Amino acid sequence: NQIDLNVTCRYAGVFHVEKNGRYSISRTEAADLCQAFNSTLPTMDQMKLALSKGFETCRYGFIEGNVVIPRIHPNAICAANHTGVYILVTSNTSHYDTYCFNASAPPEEDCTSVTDLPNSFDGPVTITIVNRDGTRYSKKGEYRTHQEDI
Ligand SMILES: Cn1ccnc1CCN1CCc2cccc(N)c2C1
Repeated sequence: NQIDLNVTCRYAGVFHVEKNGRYSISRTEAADLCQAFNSTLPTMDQMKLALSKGFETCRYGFIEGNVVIPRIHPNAICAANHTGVYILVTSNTSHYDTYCFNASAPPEEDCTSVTDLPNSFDGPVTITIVNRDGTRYSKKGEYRTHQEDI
């Protein structure tokens, strides 16, 4: 009963989280997941400022209202060579990664590890935060509030 959460650097408070390294988060689970990090789904404006500080990924994830990929450098296999906050327009499917925004993070690039999941609640799951440098933090808990997500 284990979940890996792979997390990025923060840029103006915004970071990317993937569950188990595969697209597998619903829109309801995304809000709950960010809440566990004392964070919210980013607005478009928050994501655009993050972009401007150096944030980019090659993964679709939820923000408030849309599913996006932030892109700085054109890559043909990431958002069809687009730059900017690329908005997913047409998809059949409902499960992506998520972005999260933490107001209490540093204003620009913060590439320190994440060492806590501060607002997780009591539960049976071993949740492991996995940083890109491999640093891990585990705790037993739960973050999902919606039954359809478990
Ligand atoms: C190529 N691929 C497939 C699924 N995700 C990716 C790229 C994103 N990576 C995937 C692996 C990983 C491991 C630990 C921390 C972070 N942030 C990441 C982010």
